Amino acid sequence: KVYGRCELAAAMKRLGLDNYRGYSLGNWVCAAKFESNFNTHATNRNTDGSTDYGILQINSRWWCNDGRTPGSKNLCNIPCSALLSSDITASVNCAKKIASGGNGMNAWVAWRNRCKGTDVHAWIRGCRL
Repeated sequence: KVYGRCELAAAMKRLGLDNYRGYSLGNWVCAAKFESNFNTHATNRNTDGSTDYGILQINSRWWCNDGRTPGSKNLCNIPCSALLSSDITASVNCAKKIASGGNGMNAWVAWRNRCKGTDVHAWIRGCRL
């Protein structure tokens, strides 16, 4: 799914991902952009064998179970494929769980590198929020 800026933003809004842990929506939208160019079905494989899933490219070594990762866990208690869908609630509910752990949204290297310290409103400017 190729979500629009305002489409995706509207979704992320109703799923209460605004000020979630005191982070404005544009933070989420931007992170989705630079992490998976809004493609709810992107997957980037990694060195240790781990694979990143969905909208907010959530990794299999600790957040999901794909049953292919010769390593560790599943803190989000959800099978990876659940994250690869047009309905980003699985990814957005799991996301809430990652952001609850100290680093907050620092986990999203792409957020951090291109969105911590930017005009985030910039991404929700124009929408029917």
